[PDB]
Parts: sequence; C-alpha cells; structure tokens
Amino acid sequence: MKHLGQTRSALHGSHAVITPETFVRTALAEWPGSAIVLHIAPVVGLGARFVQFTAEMPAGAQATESVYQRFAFVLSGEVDVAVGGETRTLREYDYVYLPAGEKHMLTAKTDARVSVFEKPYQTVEGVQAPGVYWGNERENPGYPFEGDDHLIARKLLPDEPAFDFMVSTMSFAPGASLPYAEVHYMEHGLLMLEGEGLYKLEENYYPVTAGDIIWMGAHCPQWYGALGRNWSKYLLYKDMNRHPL
Amino acid sequence: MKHLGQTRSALHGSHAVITPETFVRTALAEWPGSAIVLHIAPVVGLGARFVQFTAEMPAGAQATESVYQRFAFVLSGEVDVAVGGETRTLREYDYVYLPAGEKHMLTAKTDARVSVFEKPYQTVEGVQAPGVYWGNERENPGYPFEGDDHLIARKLLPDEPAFDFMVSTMSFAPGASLPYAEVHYMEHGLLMLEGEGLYKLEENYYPVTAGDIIWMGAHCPQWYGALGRNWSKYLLYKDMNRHPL
Repeated sequence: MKHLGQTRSALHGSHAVITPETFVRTALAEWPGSAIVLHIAPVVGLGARFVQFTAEMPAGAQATESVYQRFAFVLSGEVDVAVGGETRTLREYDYVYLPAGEKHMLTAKTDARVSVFEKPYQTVEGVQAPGVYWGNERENPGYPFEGDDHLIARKLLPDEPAFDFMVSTMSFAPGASLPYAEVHYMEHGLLMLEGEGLYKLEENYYPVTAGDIIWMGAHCPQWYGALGRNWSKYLLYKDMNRHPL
Repeated sequence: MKHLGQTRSALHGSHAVITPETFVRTALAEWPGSAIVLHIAPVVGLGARFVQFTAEMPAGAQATESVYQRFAFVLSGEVDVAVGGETRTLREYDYVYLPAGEKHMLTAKTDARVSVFEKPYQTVEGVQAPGVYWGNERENPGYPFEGDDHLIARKLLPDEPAFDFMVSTMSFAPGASLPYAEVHYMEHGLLMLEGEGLYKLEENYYPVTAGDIIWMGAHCPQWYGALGRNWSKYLLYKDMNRHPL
C-alpha cells in the first residue's frame, strides 16, 4: 500500500526510522556516476552533526575524497580503495577509515553498495589525528556486551581519544535484547544489516529489518529486541571522546 | 517503585494488561477459606461474557460447584477433584472441565494456585452438553501453528460444536511471534504461564512476563513476540461454536 502513503518510516524531534521504499536517490560531487541515498543529514529533527548515506556504485565508477573524515563499510560487491601508494580490494563487511582530507579513490570492481559515515574532525590541541585504518567486521571477535554472550559487540575502530567517533556492530541472537533502555548524550546513526525485531525509541516501538536506517538524537531512550530465526546485526555510529562544550 | 504509582498495567476500552502487583484478593461463596483474584469480569471496559480469576487455595481448603461451567487449571501445588464417583489429584498443568452444575469438590493437598474460567452454557437444540473432561497441558503434543515449529498450539478442550468455548496454550521459542496480527469477534482471556516478551494490543506494545493477565476485547488487533532465553507460553480462553446473534 506504499502508493497510498503507508510506510514504517517516521520522523520525530529526537529520532527517525528510515525505510527503503521511502529512499530518494540524489548525487554527490565526489561520487561521480554513483547514486546516493542520503539517509541522515545535519538537518534531521533537532539536529545531527554528521551524515550517513549509502552509495550504490555501478561497476567502474570512481569516488574520490571529500573534505571530511570518511568511514566506508562495504555491504555488497567489491570496492578497491586506493590511498597513498597502497590500494586494497574490499569485499562484504570490509571497511576503511580515512582521515579528513586524505587523498584517495574508491573504484567499484563490480556493482556495489557502500555504507558511508562522513564527519568533520574535532582536533585536540596535543593529539595527532589517527591515520588510515582498515578492518573486517567478521574477523573481529567481539565481546559479550555487558556479560551477555547473546549480544556480541564489535568495535570497528580503535577505542582511543585521538578518534572523533566510533563505529561498531551489535549482534543479537533471536530473543536477545539490550539489557536496558539507553539514554546518553551521544547521538546514533544506524543501519540494520541482518535480521529483524522491534526497536524502541522514546515512547514508541518500531518493527525494523535489515535495510532500515535509524537516527537517534542525543539522550533518546533507545532499546532493541531481536525476533525471527536469524541473528540480528546492525552497524552503529556514535560521536566520541570530545567535551560536549 | 510501585508505591508512587508505577506499573506495567493499563486499562482500555477494548484491552487490558493486568500485572501481579495490582492484584486485589476477594472471596467467593463456593471457595471458602480461599482467596480469589477476579482478573476479568463482564464489567471490564466494554464488556466480557465470562469470568477469569485465580484461586489461591491453602492446603486443606475446599471449594464446591457454582451454577456455571468451570475450567480449572493448576498453576502450582496439588488439588484433589472429586467428581462422579472418582477423585483425582491434579498438579502443575493438570486441568478439568466441569459441566455447569456438576457436583464436585476441589481439595488442596498443598498450598495451591488455580487458574479458573467460569461461564454459563449456551445450549443448541440437538446438541447434548459435553461431560467432564480431563487433561494435562504437557501430554498434548500440539501442532506447529501456521506450519511453524517454533509456534506450538495445544487445544486443551475437544474442538467439537457441543462445547461453549475453548481453552488452549500458545508456546513460542525465544525469537518466535504470531505470523500476523489477529482480529476476531471472540474475546480473549489470557494468562502468561512461561517466558516473556512484547504484546501488541491495538496500537501499543506491552512488555509482559509469566504471571501477567491480559484481556482482549472483541476485534482487538493482537500480536505477540517472544523474548529472552526461555520459551513463552500462555493459557488462552475464547468462546466458540455459537452464533453471535
């Protein structure tokens, strides 16, 4: 019933549930030839300080650096990431963190989809910005969230003060759920990678599946429960290590 | 925190979630020495056509027949049922269907808790009222609901046109859920026996656990999703086999 206005999407002051049928393809100067679905922009509800979008890259397309930090996570296909002198071919669940300004190129070796977080860097007087960082979600042997072995967390980026943010994945066995509703000053940006369940944000519960994007404003009560026969997995962004003032 | 008005209970025109901390003990003529918690009565919101309550029987307590049909289901303890010329001890998950008027006595061998469904009997012309019937929830190896082996339904009373109603159990594996939201004329008397999860009634989602009672009004959209590590299981009541007019 999409053509009569029905959707699972919703927009609120401090959160938004963005589902695939509502997607709108636009474009970005640094991503010539690719289709861009910009899910979270600084202009959502009460405010956001980053952007999350997925780049649908046709085989052969090239994308170069922007003025911001760039975290690219390959959802499908194969993407060659060429930095200085060295270049690697990324496949499903491989990712790269590129410092703001780092000259580089992304080439789609085959039709691909890449999840991207872009954020400006908040320097710290005596700290040097982190260099390029590569990684694979699956090689990472996460930790039981808060002792729970049915909720595996995997920090994809070094948990160090030099970093501006963090990107991690949360995997829930069927029936598993966050220990409690979280309420913290860090805002979230998420993409449902695998599975389905009910996500609680403020007073409402939302049915969500792989493919959905969620914006969680600062201090937004948030909880999740995984349903179905498969494990749920979602990619998560959250600003970190900087004084809120 | 209940002393400042906090509870997971909620009352509505077509549905209600009733939690253990809100229970009020009362008494019934046929249940001398026992405490009765009348959960659902014909006066709930828009109306009910039966009564659901639990009896907390102290060892030694004896209860006799009422003028209505009585379906007793043992939650804990042991209860002797003396009907016809025989007597049987009932323990956890043992139940008995007693025709309206049938003389009988329920004696508690030990402190017991009994879930009871009572209601008048609607006679059809060429249909003789059914006789006493015994069973045990676990004996009954149910059937996969919609062909889903993680959703086992167990009919506790024979599914014949002679019966005025039906009692059954719905069991869910940690990640299971009803395949679709249900909407039907027949009302519901629900008692959570095992597990926990989220019950959607109309437009809201309610977190519930073993112990919780739920009243679903006619045509009340309903759905359930099981969470946690254990299976969920709930006792269900619903009138059947009679023309609504």
